Amino acid sequence: MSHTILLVQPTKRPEGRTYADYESVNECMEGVCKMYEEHLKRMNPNSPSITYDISQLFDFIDDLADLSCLVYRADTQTYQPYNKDWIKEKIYVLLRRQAQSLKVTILQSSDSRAFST
Amino acid sequence: HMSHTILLVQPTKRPEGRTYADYESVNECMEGVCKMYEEHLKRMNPNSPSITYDISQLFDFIDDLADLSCLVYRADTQTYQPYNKDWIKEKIYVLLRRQAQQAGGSLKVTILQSSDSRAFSTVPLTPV
Repeated sequence: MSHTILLVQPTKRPEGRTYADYESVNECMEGVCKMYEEHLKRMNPNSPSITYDISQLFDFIDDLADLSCLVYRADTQTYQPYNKDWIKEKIYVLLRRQAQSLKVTILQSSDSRAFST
Repeated sequence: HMSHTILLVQPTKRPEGRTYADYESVNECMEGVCKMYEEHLKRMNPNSPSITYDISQLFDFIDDLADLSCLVYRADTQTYQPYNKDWIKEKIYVLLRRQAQQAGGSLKVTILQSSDSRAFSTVPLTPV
Protein backbone atom coordinates (compact mmCIF):
# COMPACT_ATOMS: atom_id res chain seq x y z
CA MET A 1 0.00 0.00 0.00
CA SER A 2 2.06 2.89 -1.36
CA HIS A 3 1.23 5.97 -3.43
CA THR A 4 1.62 5.09 -7.11
CA ILE A 5 1.70 7.49 -10.07
CA LEU A 6 1.23 6.14 -13.60
CA LEU A 7 2.57 7.86 -16.75
CA VAL A 8 0.44 7.12 -19.84
CA GLN A 9 1.41 8.29 -23.33
CA PRO A 10 -1.22 6.54 -25.50
CA THR A 11 -0.19 7.74 -28.96
CA LYS A 12 3.07 9.10 -30.32
CA ARG A 13 1.44 12.54 -30.06
CA PRO A 14 3.03 13.99 -26.89
CA GLU A 15 -0.13 15.95 -26.04
CA GLY A 16 -1.62 12.60 -25.03
CA ARG A 17 0.82 12.24 -22.13
CA THR A 18 -1.36 11.92 -19.04
CA TYR A 19 -1.19 10.46 -15.56
CA ALA A 20 -3.25 9.14 -12.67
CA ASP A 21 -2.38 8.15 -9.12
CA TYR A 22 -3.52 5.41 -6.76
CA GLU A 23 -3.17 4.32 -3.15
CA SER A 24 -1.30 1.10 -3.96
CA VAL A 25 0.46 -0.75 -6.74
CA ASN A 26 -2.61 -2.99 -6.96
CA GLU A 27 -5.30 -0.47 -7.90
CA CYS A 28 -2.72 1.11 -10.18
CA MET A 29 -2.33 -2.25 -11.92
CA GLU A 30 -6.12 -2.58 -11.86
CA GLY A 31 -6.12 0.95 -13.27
CA VAL A 32 -4.35 -0.26 -16.40
CA CYS A 33 -6.67 -3.23 -16.97
CA LYS A 34 -9.66 -0.95 -16.35
CA MET A 35 -8.25 1.25 -19.12
CA TYR A 36 -8.19 -1.73 -21.50
CA GLU A 37 -11.54 -3.00 -20.23
CA GLU A 38 -13.26 0.36 -20.67
CA HIS A 39 -11.79 0.26 -24.19
CA LEU A 40 -13.47 -3.09 -24.88
CA LYS A 41 -16.64 -2.06 -23.05
CA ARG A 42 -16.73 0.89 -25.46
CA MET A 43 -15.88 -1.13 -28.56
CA ASN A 44 -18.65 -3.66 -27.78
CA PRO A 45 -21.28 -1.75 -25.79
CA ASN A 46 -24.11 -4.16 -26.64
CA SER A 47 -22.09 -7.16 -25.42
CA PRO A 48 -23.15 -8.22 -21.89
CA SER A 49 -19.90 -10.10 -21.23
CA ILE A 50 -16.64 -9.34 -23.05
CA THR A 51 -13.89 -11.96 -22.83
CA TYR A 52 -10.23 -11.34 -23.61
CA ASP A 53 -7.04 -13.35 -23.33
CA ILE A 54 -4.36 -11.75 -21.18
CA SER A 55 -2.26 -11.56 -24.36
CA GLN A 56 -4.69 -9.04 -25.87
CA LEU A 57 -4.27 -7.03 -22.67
CA PHE A 58 -0.49 -7.04 -23.10
CA ASP A 59 -1.06 -6.36 -26.81
CA PHE A 60 -2.96 -3.19 -25.92
CA ILE A 61 -0.21 -2.20 -23.48
CA ASP A 62 2.54 -2.91 -26.01
CA ASP A 63 0.78 -0.57 -28.44
CA LEU A 64 0.70 2.28 -25.93
CA ALA A 65 3.42 4.74 -26.86
CA ASP A 66 4.68 4.84 -23.26
CA LEU A 67 3.63 3.31 -19.94
CA SER A 68 5.49 3.60 -16.65
CA CYS A 69 4.72 3.89 -12.95
CA LEU A 70 6.25 5.43 -9.83
CA VAL A 71 5.91 3.56 -6.52
CA TYR A 72 6.42 5.34 -3.20
CA ARG A 73 9.10 4.06 -0.81
CA ALA A 74 8.50 5.38 2.70
CA ASP A 75 12.03 4.53 3.87
CA THR A 76 13.54 6.97 1.35
CA GLN A 77 10.32 8.98 0.72
CA THR A 78 10.83 8.89 -3.05
CA TYR A 79 9.23 7.06 -6.00
CA GLN A 80 10.76 4.01 -7.62
CA PRO A 81 10.45 3.78 -11.42
CA TYR A 82 9.29 0.64 -13.19
CA ASN A 83 8.80 0.39 -16.95
CA LYS A 84 6.02 -1.08 -19.10
CA ASP A 85 7.15 -4.72 -19.18
CA TRP A 86 7.35 -4.58 -15.38
CA ILE A 87 3.75 -3.33 -15.21
CA LYS A 88 2.61 -6.15 -17.49
CA GLU A 89 4.11 -8.72 -15.12
CA LYS A 90 2.41 -7.23 -12.04
CA ILE A 91 -0.85 -7.36 -14.01
CA TYR A 92 -0.11 -10.98 -14.92
CA VAL A 93 0.57 -11.67 -11.23
CA LEU A 94 -2.52 -9.70 -10.17
CA LEU A 95 -4.93 -11.33 -12.61
CA ARG A 96 -3.54 -14.83 -11.97
CA ARG A 97 -4.09 -14.34 -8.23
CA GLN A 98 -7.54 -12.90 -8.95
CA ALA A 99 -8.52 -16.15 -10.68
CA GLN A 100 -7.94 -18.37 -7.63
CA SER A 101 -3.41 -19.19 -20.52
CA LEU A 102 -5.63 -16.85 -18.51
CA LYS A 103 -8.92 -15.63 -19.97
CA VAL A 104 -10.64 -12.62 -18.42
CA THR A 105 -14.32 -11.93 -19.05
CA ILE A 106 -15.73 -8.44 -18.50
CA LEU A 107 -19.20 -8.71 -16.94
CA GLN A 108 -20.48 -5.17 -17.45
CA SER A 109 -23.62 -5.94 -15.43
CA SER A 110 -21.64 -5.98 -12.18
CA ASP A 111 -18.42 -4.01 -12.94
CA SER A 112 -16.76 -7.28 -11.92
CA ARG A 113 -14.46 -9.89 -13.42
CA ALA A 114 -14.39 -13.64 -14.05
CA PHE A 115 -11.70 -16.02 -15.26
CA SER A 116 -10.96 -19.27 -17.07
CA THR A 117 -8.04 -21.53 -18.01
CA HIS B 1 20.61 18.88 -10.18
CA MET B 2 21.11 17.75 -13.80
CA SER B 3 19.28 14.46 -13.53
CA HIS B 4 16.12 13.29 -15.30
CA THR B 5 13.13 15.30 -14.09
CA ILE B 6 9.41 14.62 -14.59
CA LEU B 7 6.90 17.49 -14.43
CA LEU B 8 3.32 16.68 -13.35
CA VAL B 9 0.79 19.32 -14.41
CA GLN B 10 -2.91 19.80 -13.75
CA PRO B 11 -4.44 23.09 -14.96
CA THR B 12 -8.04 22.72 -13.76
CA LYS B 13 -9.72 20.48 -11.19
CA ARG B 14 -10.96 18.42 -14.16
CA PRO B 15 -8.44 15.55 -14.13
CA GLU B 16 -8.67 14.95 -17.90
CA GLY B 17 -6.28 17.91 -18.22
CA ARG B 18 -3.50 16.12 -16.37
CA THR B 19 -0.29 15.77 -18.36
CA TYR B 20 3.44 15.42 -17.92
CA ALA B 21 6.76 16.26 -19.53
CA ASP B 22 10.32 15.26 -18.69
CA TYR B 23 13.64 17.09 -18.91
CA GLU B 24 17.35 16.33 -18.75
CA SER B 25 17.80 18.56 -15.69
CA VAL B 26 15.93 20.42 -12.97
CA ASN B 27 16.73 23.77 -14.61
CA GLU B 28 15.23 22.66 -17.94
CA CYS B 29 12.09 21.56 -16.12
CA MET B 30 11.81 24.94 -14.38
CA GLU B 31 12.14 26.72 -17.73
CA GLY B 32 9.39 24.41 -18.98
CA VAL B 33 7.12 25.86 -16.31
CA CYS B 34 8.09 29.40 -17.28
CA LYS B 35 7.50 28.53 -20.94
CA MET B 36 4.17 27.00 -19.91
CA TYR B 37 3.19 30.37 -18.44
CA GLU B 38 4.85 32.28 -21.29
CA GLU B 39 3.01 30.61 -24.18
CA HIS B 40 -0.19 31.13 -22.19
CA LEU B 41 0.66 34.84 -22.40
CA LYS B 42 1.78 34.75 -26.04
CA ARG B 43 -1.52 33.12 -26.99
CA MET B 44 -3.48 35.66 -24.95
CA ASN B 45 -1.51 38.52 -26.57
CA PRO B 46 -0.98 37.43 -30.20
CA ASN B 47 -0.50 41.06 -31.33
CA SER B 48 2.31 42.04 -28.93
CA PRO B 49 5.76 41.17 -30.35
CA SER B 50 7.09 41.02 -26.78
CA ILE B 51 5.39 40.44 -23.45
CA THR B 52 6.76 41.25 -19.99
CA TYR B 53 5.56 39.72 -16.72
CA ASP B 54 6.71 40.22 -13.16
CA ILE B 55 7.99 37.02 -11.58
CA SER B 56 5.12 37.23 -9.08
CA GLN B 57 2.72 36.93 -12.02
CA LEU B 58 4.44 33.62 -12.80
CA PHE B 59 3.77 32.63 -9.19
CA ASP B 60 0.06 33.51 -9.12
CA PHE B 61 -0.52 31.57 -12.34
CA ILE B 62 1.14 28.60 -10.62
CA ASP B 63 -1.13 28.87 -7.58
CA ASP B 64 -4.03 28.84 -10.04
CA LEU B 65 -2.86 25.46 -11.33
CA ALA B 66 -4.93 22.73 -9.71
CA ASP B 67 -1.70 20.78 -9.19
CA LEU B 68 1.96 21.11 -10.12
CA SER B 69 4.71 18.85 -8.80
CA CYS B 70 7.95 17.45 -10.20
CA LEU B 71 10.09 14.35 -9.70
CA VAL B 72 13.90 14.39 -9.81
CA TYR B 73 16.01 11.29 -10.41
CA ARG B 74 18.58 10.50 -7.70
CA ALA B 75 21.37 8.12 -8.70
CA ASP B 76 22.29 7.24 -5.11
CA THR B 77 18.93 5.48 -4.68
CA GLN B 78 17.91 5.17 -8.36
CA THR B 79 14.59 6.79 -7.45
CA TYR B 80 12.65 9.92 -8.38
CA GLN B 81 12.35 12.55 -5.68
CA PRO B 82 9.09 14.44 -5.24
CA TYR B 83 8.86 18.24 -4.93
CA ASN B 84 5.68 20.24 -4.37
CA LYS B 85 4.49 23.57 -5.79
CA ASP B 86 6.47 25.75 -3.36
CA TRP B 87 9.80 24.08 -4.20
CA ILE B 88 9.23 24.67 -7.92
CA LYS B 89 8.39 28.34 -7.46
CA GLU B 90 11.52 28.87 -5.35
CA LYS B 91 13.68 27.04 -7.89
CA ILE B 92 12.25 29.31 -10.59
CA TYR B 93 12.82 32.34 -8.37
CA VAL B 94 16.45 31.28 -7.93
CA LEU B 95 17.10 30.27 -11.54
CA LEU B 96 15.67 33.43 -13.10
CA ARG B 97 17.61 35.59 -10.63
CA ARG B 98 20.87 33.89 -11.60
CA GLN B 99 19.87 34.25 -15.26
CA ALA B 100 19.11 37.93 -14.69
CA GLN B 101 22.37 38.25 -12.76
CA GLN B 102 24.46 36.96 -15.69
CA ALA B 103 22.82 39.52 -18.01
CA GLY B 104 10.72 43.83 -1.27
CA GLY B 105 11.58 44.33 -4.92
CA SER B 106 11.07 41.89 -7.76
CA LEU B 107 12.03 40.75 -11.25
CA LYS B 108 10.47 41.39 -14.67
CA VAL B 109 10.89 38.98 -17.59
CA THR B 110 10.64 40.11 -21.22
CA ILE B 111 10.17 37.49 -23.95
CA LEU B 112 9.75 37.96 -27.69
CA GLN B 113 6.98 35.95 -29.34
CA SER B 114 9.66 34.88 -31.82
CA SER B 115 12.12 33.49 -29.27
CA ASP B 116 12.28 31.34 -26.16
CA SER B 117 15.25 33.18 -24.63
CA ARG B 118 14.58 35.74 -21.91
CA ALA B 119 15.52 39.34 -21.20
CA PHE B 120 15.42 40.47 -17.58
CA SER B 121 14.79 43.73 -15.72
CA THR B 122 14.76 44.23 -11.95
CA VAL B 123 12.01 46.23 -10.24
CA PRO B 124 12.37 48.33 -7.02
CA LEU B 125 9.30 47.20 -5.14
CA THR B 126 6.79 44.40 -5.47
CA PRO B 127 3.27 44.98 -6.79
CA VAL B 128 0.11 45.15 -4.77
